[PDB]
Amino acid sequence: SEARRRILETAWRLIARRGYHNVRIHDIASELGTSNATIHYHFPSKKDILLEALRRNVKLAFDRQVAELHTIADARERLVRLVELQLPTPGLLRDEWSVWLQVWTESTLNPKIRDLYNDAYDRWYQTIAMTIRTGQKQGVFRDQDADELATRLSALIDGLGIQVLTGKRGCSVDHMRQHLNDFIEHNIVE
Amino acid sequence: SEARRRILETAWRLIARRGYHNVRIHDIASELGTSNATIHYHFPSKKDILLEALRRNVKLAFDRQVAELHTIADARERLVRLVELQLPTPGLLRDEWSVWLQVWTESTLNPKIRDLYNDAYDRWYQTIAMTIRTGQKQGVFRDQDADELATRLSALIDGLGIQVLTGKRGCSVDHMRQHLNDFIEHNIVE
Repeated sequence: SEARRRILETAWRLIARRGYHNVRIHDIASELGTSNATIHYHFPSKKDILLEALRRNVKLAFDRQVAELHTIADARERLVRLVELQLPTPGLLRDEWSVWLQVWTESTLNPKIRDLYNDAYDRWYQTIAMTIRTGQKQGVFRDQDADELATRLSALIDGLGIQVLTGKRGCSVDHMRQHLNDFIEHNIVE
Repeated sequence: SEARRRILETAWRLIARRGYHNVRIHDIASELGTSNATIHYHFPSKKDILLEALRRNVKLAFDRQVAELHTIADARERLVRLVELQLPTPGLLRDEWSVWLQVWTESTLNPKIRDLYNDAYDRWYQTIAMTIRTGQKQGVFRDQDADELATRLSALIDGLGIQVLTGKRGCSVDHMRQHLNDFIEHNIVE
């Protein structure tokens, strides 16, 4: 598992930085100083690498979310932190977003990627919805449809993130953060 | 120009349906019954094809927008139609969205794609902003910052579109349309 884990982490990183289609098995092998045969021993097709790259993305976001949110008692504080955790900050999070971008494209083509992207997205979506429901029960959020609110907030997160990743003039992680906090403050908080 | 136009249209379509990286020069050549040499005569590198694919996308959206919006006197009616024109309906528009998705990914890597995507996006963004300003002057829209409103609406459009393209369970062009009209009615209309 030691070697498998390293191969996965390396491939994920290369995907994130160079792009799935520009990454060769040889590039993965070279990066770790191993043979192509060995990369195949663990991942029989290149597609299996993209699949596991998505699986890692799912794992990263959920582990992070568990660790940082369960303890927040206040729903407003919890929702703001949930959003912060999704900002495409330099390093890992920007890398996760590059992989999600690539998954969105592949999903318009490949059923398995699509199914899996849809599994994660619903898990992501339900966390937002539940947090919104928790705040409404707590009386700190307005009583609008939580699923509609969750659809709008997840869509906005995705749209703003694209603008950050692609460099829209004036668009930074910090302007994204400010826009999303404004949305929460003015459209969700009571 | 006859042949160049056909090569471009064909490549754009293949990109849209199969994905840029899965499209070979040979696939373009085969589709038109021509040689690979001839495809290169018009597009010396595969990257030039993706560039022209983006250029076409820009051209498609602006021609469409000009033709359908200049005549709408009412800003609300105009804004709703602007949105309708961006829905990923089956056929051309879905194809345009597949190309935009691919551009977003490539833009996180390639400066020229990025610059050009940023040119178009700002042109797209300004049309929305101006329409919002036109409605505010007309007194039919609320007086909030038009750029903030335009950033939020363009981001939402992008986020919802991804959900339609990737098949989020329950998410159709028609649910996108309804969500965006709700946003306009409740957050922009006075």
